[PDB]
Amino acid sequence: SITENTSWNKEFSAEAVNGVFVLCKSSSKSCATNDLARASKEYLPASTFCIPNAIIGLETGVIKNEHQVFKWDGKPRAMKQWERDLTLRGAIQVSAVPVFQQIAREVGEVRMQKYLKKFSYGNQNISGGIDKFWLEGQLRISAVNQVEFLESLYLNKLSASKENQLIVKEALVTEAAPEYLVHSKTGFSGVGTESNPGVAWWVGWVEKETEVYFFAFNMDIDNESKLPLRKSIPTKIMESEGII
Amino acid sequence: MGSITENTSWNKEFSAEAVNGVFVLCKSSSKSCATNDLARASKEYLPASTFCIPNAIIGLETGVIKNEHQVFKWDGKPRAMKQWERDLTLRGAIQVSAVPVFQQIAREVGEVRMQKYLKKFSYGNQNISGGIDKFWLEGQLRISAVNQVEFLESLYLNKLSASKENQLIVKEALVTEAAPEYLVHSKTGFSGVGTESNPGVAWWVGWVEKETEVYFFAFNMDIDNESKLPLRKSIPTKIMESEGII
Ligand SMILES: *C(=O)[C@@H](NC(=O)[C@H](N)c1ccccc1)[C@@H]1N[C@@H](C(=O)O)C(C)(C)S1
Ligand SMILES: *C(=O)[C@@H](NC(=O)[C@H](N)c1ccccc1)[C@@H]1N[C@@H](C(=O)O)C(C)(C)S1
Repeated sequence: SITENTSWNKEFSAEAVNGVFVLCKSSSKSCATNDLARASKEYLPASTFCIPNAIIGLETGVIKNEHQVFKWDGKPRAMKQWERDLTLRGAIQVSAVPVFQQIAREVGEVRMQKYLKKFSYGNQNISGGIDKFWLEGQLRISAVNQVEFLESLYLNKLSASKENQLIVKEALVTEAAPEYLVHSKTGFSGVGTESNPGVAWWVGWVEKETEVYFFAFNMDIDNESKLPLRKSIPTKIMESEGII
Repeated sequence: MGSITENTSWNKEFSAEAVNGVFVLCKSSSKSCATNDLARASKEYLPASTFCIPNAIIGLETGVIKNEHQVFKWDGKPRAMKQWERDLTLRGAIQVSAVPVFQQIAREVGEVRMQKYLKKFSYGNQNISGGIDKFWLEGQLRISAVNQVEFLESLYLNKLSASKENQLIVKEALVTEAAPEYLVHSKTGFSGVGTESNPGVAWWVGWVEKETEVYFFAFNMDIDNESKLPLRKSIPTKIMESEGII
């Protein structure tokens, strides 16, 4: 069940952004959103994919453990912040595509397909190349599906060891206050064009007091300068709901 | 750890605030440690609330605490601090130092088991006399800054005699600051103000994961006035900043 909250629209109008935000208290039974249609519309996950990719890496033993260091070979990578040795959290935090690309090759198509089917992860379409299907391929997932997936990870109810789920959850912490903890992950596919814009994501959950909130945001983006709105619009919405 | 080295330069921030105390900082890759004062680094003090860390691990491991999603329900009967009068998750109890919560956990663990696990953890003098529900607050239990960093390293590496899953549960509960380049896990403690002649102690212990390095730390200081309590974070923090760690 998803309900439309009219007042959340103000935040998108301000910035002239087309997107959606989905927010759920306690569980994904009752969610609220600014747009019913766009909530269940599926988009390329881009780097929000790090999350199932990491779980599957651990599960398959491609990632040996919590403390493994992904060594840089010294060959050029597409961003300078990727040009260094990285732990798992480091790689998640800076969206180190090359690291996740090598994890995906090692997992292979067959296991990758099996796990996204196990995880009900979006359209579960991994075609287009094993090291790029989440970046430019045909894989697609909605804000609503993201919240369900993160809810299952929160409850240790994904098909993976509780241990591997805990390791990933800790790698995902992005903000810690006495009153609450935020785990979240960004994604950005690219600019595309004006006639066909890329998509930008922010997804995660907030543990506050004894309560938990799951969120997922995306928006059309045709200019990298618009990128901060992927955090600032949903932060505004949560700040105004007293969640952060 | 494998080695320790005195660096008296760190006495700077202590003198500046008229404070007697110690900071112990170790680099996990090199296994080597530095401190402003070797002597005080080895001296043993009441853990106070830093003891929440083994207490929570022992609670999980004996099954007294069910899991991280366990809620510790407030009965409603007034408690010693307003922030304790609310339901609390494990993290919640750790974060505000909810004494009565850990007292109940200790009571259900019991003396025999508590004794056992402090032996496994090599936790300080392992002395739990004084009542199973206050030995860490007003009893005979003492631990040093050095012992504290060794115990943390073990927790970090999942080497304590407890399940990896239970160690992970507590490790997450301990996160107190997050940033893209580093994660801090830590826990404070404060025994009380004691006296000008017999001061109390305040602690800040923890670890920082930055790039591919991990730094373990333990701070303690004498305290005879609550006005000085924020020093237990501001001094170690200035030192880790000057070392480029946070
Ligand atoms: C995940 O979303 C990654 N994005 C991509 O791989 C895109 N192909 C890309 C877009 C822009 C620049 C480089 C690659 C990472 N996400 C971006 C972000 O979160 O801002 C990134 C720049 C860190 S790469
Ligand atoms: C852990 O350190 C706890 N401290 C105590 O229970 C002391 N016995 C105490 C000292 C002074 C006043 C009241 C109790 C908790 N941590 C303290 C703190 O961090 O300030 C506390 C006072 C919140 S209780």
